[PDB]
Amino acid sequence: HWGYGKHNGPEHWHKDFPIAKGERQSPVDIDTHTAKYDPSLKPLSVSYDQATSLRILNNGHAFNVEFDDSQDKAVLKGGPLDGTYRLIQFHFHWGSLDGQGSEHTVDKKKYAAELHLVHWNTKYGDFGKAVQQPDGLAVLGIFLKVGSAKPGLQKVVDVLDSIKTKGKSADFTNFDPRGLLPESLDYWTYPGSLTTPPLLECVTWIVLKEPISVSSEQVLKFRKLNFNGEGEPEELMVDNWRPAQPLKNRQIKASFK
Ligand SMILES: NS(=O)(=O)c1cc2ccccc2s1
Ligand SMILES: NS(=O)(=O)c1cc2ccccc2s1
Ligand SMILES: [Zn+2]
Repeated sequence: HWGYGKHNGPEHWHKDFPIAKGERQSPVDIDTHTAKYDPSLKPLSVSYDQATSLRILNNGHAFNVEFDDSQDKAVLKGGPLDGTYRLIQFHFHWGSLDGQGSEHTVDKKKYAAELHLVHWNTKYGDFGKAVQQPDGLAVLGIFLKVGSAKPGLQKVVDVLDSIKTKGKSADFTNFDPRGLLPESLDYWTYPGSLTTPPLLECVTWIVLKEPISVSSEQVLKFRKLNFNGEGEPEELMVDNWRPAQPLKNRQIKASFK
């Protein structure tokens, strides 16, 4: 299977997932000078008032906080999007060190981690059908920098010792993902892909300009998770990010001047 090790990391993924070398791969470097302000972009609409978290899962590559997406209860709209996208899960990517971990970069700067809120276009009925479409998904990306704690993150960090290893899950109800957002919803957007296999080219990326602040202690607890299963040689879950991919003349658009 693919992963983030020496032998099965991002430079290997093309051998089983040839779209790895495609025309709309993610993540990318965001060259802030080349991204054009688009005054036709709308404010993003994040409506998470009724979000229903269910469970947290260590899938062997990250942890996913899963949501009940059987009704329109946590949706993203507006911004560059046509239509309504339902939140299905969020997860992060992070580094072994604070100097690396994010997947998108900004003028080649790497943040310590990046949060992805994954949503699917309700016109396609469910997530598995949406990932077959070029406008199937909208992923809201938020950078994390190390500084002051994010109080809304702490319930996620507190549960991680219960899902240390691959395949472990834990009930995770009543979690409010609004506590993970920054103040501003200014963003960049471009067309791209899932950043892990199967690397499908189905995502409208919406990357917020303003990072959130998490504490050193918060991110250290992410780095105590394991890629391995219980009873297996410990391999710390660190450096589960794909590096920036060729932009291939796509345009990155800014919502702000
Ligand atoms: N990264 S991958 O192309 O999916 C992959 C599968 C795989 C299996 C055994 C050893 C290395 C790799 S690399
Ligand atoms: N990292 S991501 O592009 O947000 C992502 C979401 C996602 C969902 C199902 C399977 C693979 C991936 S990879
Ligand atoms: Zn991701």
